[PDB]
Amino acid sequence: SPIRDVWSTNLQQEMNLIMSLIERYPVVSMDTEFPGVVARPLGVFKSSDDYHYQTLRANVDSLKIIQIGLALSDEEGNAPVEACTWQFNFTFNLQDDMYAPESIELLTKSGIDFKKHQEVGIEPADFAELLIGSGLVLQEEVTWITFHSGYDFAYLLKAMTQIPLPAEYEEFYKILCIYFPKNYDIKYIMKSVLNNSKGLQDIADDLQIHRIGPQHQAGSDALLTARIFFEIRSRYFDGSIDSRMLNQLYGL
Ligand SMILES: [Mg+2]
Ligand SMILES: [Mn+2]
Repeated sequence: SPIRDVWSTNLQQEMNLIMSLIERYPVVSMDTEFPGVVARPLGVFKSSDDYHYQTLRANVDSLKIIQIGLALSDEEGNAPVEACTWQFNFTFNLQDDMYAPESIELLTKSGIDFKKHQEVGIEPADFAELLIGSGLVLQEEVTWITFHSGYDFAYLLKAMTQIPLPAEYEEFYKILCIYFPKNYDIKYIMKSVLNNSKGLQDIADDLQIHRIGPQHQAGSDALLTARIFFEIRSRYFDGSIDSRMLNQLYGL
């Protein structure tokens, strides 16, 4: 299987395998899945970036993460033969937890098993602790890759710090750059730079990238993200991503 699914029962084993690989495959692609958006930040804000930060901060703080996908690559885009992508399935309770009914239905139709998440779902606290020690974060050897990544990284900071997210955005970014000193936001590149508005799969399609796995699942999406990035890096940047785009976050 190209996607290695991770639950509370094999978390430890799976992280070990990733720690064994991270030095040879130091480009980490990520996607997340949460229970949608359930509320908007009231009032008027310092800017539009500040409206966005508070929308994100409000949502991350209160809504539990459901899946995180991590796809490893080396500096020229090769996946480990061991796994194209990992999919960490976190703990989640349908009657007890908060969420948009629509997101849940979408996820269910997407292949999710909310029964198994309630049972053997992973605790974000445990995963985050392993992540901090993994060599994936806090290391500039490792590049992180994501699509629209305030949310992806907020959910991470959330679990690693174990405290509520920063009040002002400029702090959120200071911390971000601590744990992920070297990262590319694909949305920022496709949009802010190449003036392409299209979303992940649309971009995936115009490039004819074969999707491995179901849509709307973190593992398969993180993989798609990886492949998109490398296709983009060769097609339009001739092999080298302009590093003026390093650490640039779309909409912040
Ligand atoms: Mg997604
Ligand atoms: Mn995403």
